[PDB]
Amino acid sequence: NKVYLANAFSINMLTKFPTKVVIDKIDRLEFCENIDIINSIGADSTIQLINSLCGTTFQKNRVEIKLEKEDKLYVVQISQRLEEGKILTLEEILKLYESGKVQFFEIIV
Amino acid sequence: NKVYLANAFSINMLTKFPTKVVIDKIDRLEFCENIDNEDIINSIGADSTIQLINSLCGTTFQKNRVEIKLEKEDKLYVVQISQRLEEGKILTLEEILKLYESGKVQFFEIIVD
RNA sequence: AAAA
Repeated sequence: NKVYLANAFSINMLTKFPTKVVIDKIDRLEFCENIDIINSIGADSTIQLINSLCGTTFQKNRVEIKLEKEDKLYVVQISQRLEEGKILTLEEILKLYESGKVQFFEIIV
Repeated sequence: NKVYLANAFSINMLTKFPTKVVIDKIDRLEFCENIDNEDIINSIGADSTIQLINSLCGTTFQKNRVEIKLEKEDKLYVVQISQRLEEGKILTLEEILKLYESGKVQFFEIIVD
């Protein structure tokens, strides 16, 4: 059983269909405790944010993950649709975080 | 029960937790038949994707980059790219057609809770 | 929110 970290969920993470995905929202403390795991976070500002929140030392690792049944995924998620192609800067993602728009999830396949 | 069309599935589409979704893969024909319907709520948020699906399906969608929020028993059809792209990539029509012809544009049906 |  593997555990992954990502900056979004994508259907491209799934390998077999149909599949059921169970999604729960968790708080910062639970997120940080559980990710302190295979990192796929693919944006620099997100790495900086989670390292600051959790005291971790992840580095950007923009790779494809493929989940199997009973794999688990932690997501740090932006709770707003952004402009096309948006890559958030540190200032931008911190502003979103401080406005309640960066949220944390646990996903079981 | 509402039906939506999108260019991805995102956790930001969900409103209540914990929740389940079930995701299944469908082919182009099934996708086109199910979205060529008057009830569907379009959220496709890139121009090339609109042009691609209109060409594949004979539809007349326009770009509508909005937030959808799914409730229990809602259904979602997704057209998406089957590969992780460079950061911030917005595919052109030529690019997305090439991906489509190489098997890298895939179609999904999602049932929420 | 085509893998924020």
